Amino acid sequence: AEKPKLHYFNARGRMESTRWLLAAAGVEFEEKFIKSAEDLDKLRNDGYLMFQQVPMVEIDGMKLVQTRAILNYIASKYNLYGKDIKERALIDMYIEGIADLGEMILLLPVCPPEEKDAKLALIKEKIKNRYFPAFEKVLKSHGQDYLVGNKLSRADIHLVELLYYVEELDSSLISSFPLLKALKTRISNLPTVKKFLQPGSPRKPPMD
Amino acid sequence: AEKPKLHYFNARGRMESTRWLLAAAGVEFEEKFIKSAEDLDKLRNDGYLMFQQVPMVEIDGMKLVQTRAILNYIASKYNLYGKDIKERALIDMYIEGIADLGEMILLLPLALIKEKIKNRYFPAFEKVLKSHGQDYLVGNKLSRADIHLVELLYYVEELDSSLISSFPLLKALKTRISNLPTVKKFLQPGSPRKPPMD
Repeated sequence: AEKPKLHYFNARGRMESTRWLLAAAGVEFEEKFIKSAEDLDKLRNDGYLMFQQVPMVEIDGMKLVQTRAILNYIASKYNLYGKDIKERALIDMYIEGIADLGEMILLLPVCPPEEKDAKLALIKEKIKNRYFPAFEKVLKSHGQDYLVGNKLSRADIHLVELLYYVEELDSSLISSFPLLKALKTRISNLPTVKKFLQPGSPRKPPMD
Repeated sequence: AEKPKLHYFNARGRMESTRWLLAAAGVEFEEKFIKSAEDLDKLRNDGYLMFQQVPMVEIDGMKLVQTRAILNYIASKYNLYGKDIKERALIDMYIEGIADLGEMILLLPLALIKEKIKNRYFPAFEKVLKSHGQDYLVGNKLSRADIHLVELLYYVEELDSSLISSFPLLKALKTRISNLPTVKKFLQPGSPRKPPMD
């Protein structure tokens, strides 16, 4: 059960959703920071990156690249991917909706400054009219504690992670969604997650 | 015993990789084409799209959206996703590199695009075939990675026919998959396969 090793920069970027899932499942890990174009060159030049890029994760004797491959393997290994291929399809539809919204928030600060005001405007519109309504409807339809199978899964974790970034954006956006508000609370109080949210954890700060 | 129903435009777009995978697996399906903005308004008001967008596929009692959710279900049902958890990780790594390179090409409607091909993606898949010398990418058995890579090989071609020239094992994988009976039927005229944009 040796430790998985995360290779990335000292930032949120494309490694942060992997930090959140390993911690919620209670696994302990080490990180390898990248601080220069020289270290990035020795990984590459040493044959560690199949497509010459990070993120990279060493686990169970492998060297994986691509965020979605890293996340799907961990979720299976720790039983966080539902019980059968029909549960996985519901889970897959929900989390890809969440990654579509996350990616726009993620690239927002690299947009052209002359294009910045309209892109932001467009992202709260979708949050309000498309994505937040869709997930409140899911929880209302069955009235249960979790999004799928009445049991904790990766979908609850990736959703709650996104709710925090939205709050940093505009804390009024979640108001009219009381079922979402309460999920955020119940998940943030699980022992493994409450720790990861406490000061001193491997959680990383905004991309100042 | 009802067949899968695919809802999209009459074009390649974001439904074509799904067209390839079901045909390769021998599955007959139906298509309902979107041919006017009002067609798409009725799909929304009747409540068939969880996030108000297509593609959407009806299958085994459910309505699925998001291309990656749709493809993962189909690949597991017809045993084209590996035999265990580690075979699945090599397959996900390969096909998301492929979905990366294909995304750039799809939105194209380049020098950069041509450099990455010749120096990043094609040398990486030639290395994989050379490492074990077998006729398929993973587990010595036909998988979704083989189908998605060959579809891409056909698009890269339309762009520039000399890009593949220095990659002998890729040319040969292209030849053998195309000769599979389900796949050769799909490349023949009269199939659901779609033409390039014009």
